[PDB]
Amino acid sequence: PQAKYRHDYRAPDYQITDIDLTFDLDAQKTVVTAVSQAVRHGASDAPLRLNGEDLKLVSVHINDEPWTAWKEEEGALVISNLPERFTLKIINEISPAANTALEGLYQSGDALCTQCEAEGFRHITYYLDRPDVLARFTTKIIADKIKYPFLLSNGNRVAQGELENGRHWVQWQDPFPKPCYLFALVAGDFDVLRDTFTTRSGREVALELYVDRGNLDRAPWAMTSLKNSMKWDEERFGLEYDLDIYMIVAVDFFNMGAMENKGLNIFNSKYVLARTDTATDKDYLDIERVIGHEYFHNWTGNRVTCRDWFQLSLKEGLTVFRDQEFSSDLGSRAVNRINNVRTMRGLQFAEDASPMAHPIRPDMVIEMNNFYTLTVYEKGAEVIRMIHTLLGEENFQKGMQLYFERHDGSAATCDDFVQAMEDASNVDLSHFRRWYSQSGTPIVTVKDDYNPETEQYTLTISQRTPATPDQAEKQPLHIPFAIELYDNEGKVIPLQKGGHPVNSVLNVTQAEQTFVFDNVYFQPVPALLCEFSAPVKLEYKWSDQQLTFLMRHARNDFSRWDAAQSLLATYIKLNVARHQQGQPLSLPVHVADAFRAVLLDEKIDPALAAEILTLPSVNEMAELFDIIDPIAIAEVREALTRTLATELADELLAIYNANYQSEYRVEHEDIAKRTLRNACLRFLAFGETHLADVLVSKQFHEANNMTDALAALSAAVAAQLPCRDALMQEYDDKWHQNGLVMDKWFILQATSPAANVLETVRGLLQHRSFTMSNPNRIRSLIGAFAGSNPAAFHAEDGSGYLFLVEMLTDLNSRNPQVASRLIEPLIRLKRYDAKRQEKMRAALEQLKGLENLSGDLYEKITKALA
Ligand code: NA
Ligand code: NA
Ligand code: NA
Ligand SMILES: [Zn+2]
Repeated sequence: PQAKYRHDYRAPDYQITDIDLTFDLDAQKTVVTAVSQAVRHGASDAPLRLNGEDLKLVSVHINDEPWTAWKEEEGALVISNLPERFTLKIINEISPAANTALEGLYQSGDALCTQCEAEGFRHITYYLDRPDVLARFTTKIIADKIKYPFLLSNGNRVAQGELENGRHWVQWQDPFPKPCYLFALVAGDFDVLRDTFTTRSGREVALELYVDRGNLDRAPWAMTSLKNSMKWDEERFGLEYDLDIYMIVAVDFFNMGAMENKGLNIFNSKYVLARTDTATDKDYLDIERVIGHEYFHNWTGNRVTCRDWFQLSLKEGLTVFRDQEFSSDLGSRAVNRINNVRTMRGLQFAEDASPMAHPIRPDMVIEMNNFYTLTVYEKGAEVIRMIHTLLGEENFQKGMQLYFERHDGSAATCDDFVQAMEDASNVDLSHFRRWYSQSGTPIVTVKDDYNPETEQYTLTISQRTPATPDQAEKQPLHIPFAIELYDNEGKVIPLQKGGHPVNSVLNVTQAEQTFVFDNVYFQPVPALLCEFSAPVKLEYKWSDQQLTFLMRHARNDFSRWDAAQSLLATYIKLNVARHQQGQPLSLPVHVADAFRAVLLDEKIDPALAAEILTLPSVNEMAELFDIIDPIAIAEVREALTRTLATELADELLAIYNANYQSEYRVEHEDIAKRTLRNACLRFLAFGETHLADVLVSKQFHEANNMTDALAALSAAVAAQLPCRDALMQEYDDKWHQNGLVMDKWFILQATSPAANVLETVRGLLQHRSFTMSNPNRIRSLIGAFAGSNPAAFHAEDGSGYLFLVEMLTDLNSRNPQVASRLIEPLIRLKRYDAKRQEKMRAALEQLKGLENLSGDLYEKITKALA
């Protein structure tokens, strides 16, 4: 598989301006006729090179002349000796029922549907499958009326008719030119929830949510979230929807989460279907986030698209920033910021320390589906958020407006977006651009000095990014480093120097520099990297009392959570080293007291209390270490939970009972009290056994909503309580027919601390609710075991690696995109001890030798074994 490089981008030799598609649809054999209007822009003698994969070519015509000057080569149809402008007609056949990779046109249950991003349209017809070719599409769909009563594509219906032999057809037209990755087709029988949204200028939009028959009970929250997304994008960004119909189709078999195809988004049903007995608070807020995300791509992705796939973050960093701003404005901004920071420090930092590290704008890709990553998405959004911190909201919105004025209707680059921000705001972002080209996590080290003779506080701040496997050279970044200084009363000290205010976002742009602040009338307790102002590791020699002072006094809720994380980090590291020497948990009394004070503080928002009372996950904990000991981390997390359960037993039960709610509401104040109640339940489950078993079994059986039922079931599995096997069997008997609900139960089986977890997991491959044909089931059972139970995945006998090699041996042929997500825990071998690295290298060598190894896995395995 050869690599492609960003620096090789060149404008295409030919453009296509308009394409009229006809599909004669059938699951075994679909016939595609594609009539494209093409224009040559390159040299007279340059052939037209069309991409195509797994197509049966039937005919090639140029201006209705059967063409003889062409050849097929691997991946391509190369057509020579063309006029400057011409009509290309291709007929070819494809077979949706054979498509187990779920890329192109495929079958989801009884429906046919598409996924074209990134390079899936070349699995449908021969085309210029590159996102700087934008064309106006017309799509005619012909199919059996009984099997496929709804025939959908982008845009508006312009024609429809009935044919003999029980077939019918519909034709769609989308007026906005688009790259082919935004094409979609759906055919099937659905229930349809229909609603309307009127834009602020009065455009009436028909909203249509297509779901499998019988699922209309689970559709209204998605529809509500779509309307909420459309209203928010008008209020915050001034953007209205631009078409007449907005369709969303929920399908069960889908690799990419959801997809922003223009006017016809296709979603995995996990991010659409919810009712209070099947979905948790987190499912409702994930549906809100992902509906919002795909809607926000209408502008940041569709009206302005990407010139090439190395520019993916241009739409994904910006659209993830927009989905986080939407969730944070509608809900709790501090809870959203806290959770996005846990994903950055616990999952994205791990990727930036791995063989797959890349800048948010990659320079080299073998398989572009491997680059839909935590780095391009979540680190990409942190980079957009640093532009917002440097510019402020008003200048950032001026930059958005300039970006659309310049680039509406075109494919643009990351650099174009940064240029628009710099030109609209007059803030220089020339050094800032290095965040697009440099991979790895910067480490920012801070030393401080307070001089009582001069009342000056000095911060000496240094930065470095360690080399990564992809880049030997690293340079300083422009790091926006927000601070606040607190006096002995907890009041913020004004930042000034030389009689002038100093902005609290310091511009850390050198390898080392000093900042001096005057009129600091009391030795300060600093809050550093406020709101996680840059995506960096902070090195500061905190005392325990500075951190518990910030937990009591810091003005932004995020800083009080973050200070609690820094305080825990020191004691997680202490106790992992103790575990390695066979010693039990040690924790100072004053650290348990700081968490007691959070439980008993009547003024703290329950939303913030709940997050301070949610320990860092085992993946967050792993990134505190150079070499990860996953068994020490898992057992220290358990011991820390048991120790706080014992020390805080009476306060945890009081707050558990105080936050009981008889009515269930998907409302943010209620979700905060419930998240705090279930944070208390998690500790109580690890307290005295009989009380724990009673509390947890009562909550499971009395719950009036899935958030509380699943919090009790998860606590029974995590604490291995007596009631666990009965509750787990009750849930299977009640819910085995509902795959989305069973995904929660497979994740609890896969992440169980029980000694026999791998045997249980292997047995669940034969479970009635499991199938290797469905990406959600694969991720919930196999992915959760490898990625979310590292203690079992890294069992010392190597059994977890062998199990993953067997599953990847199947998935490499069936669905290489799902296989490449699942291999990720094996590519992190250099973070583990030598004996685990040996076994993980042997597993990767076994997969490198597979017949018909996919490019998706080849790229990751070769980087891991280098
Ligand atoms: Na809010
Ligand atoms: Na993909
Ligand atoms: Na100091
Ligand atoms: Zn996106």
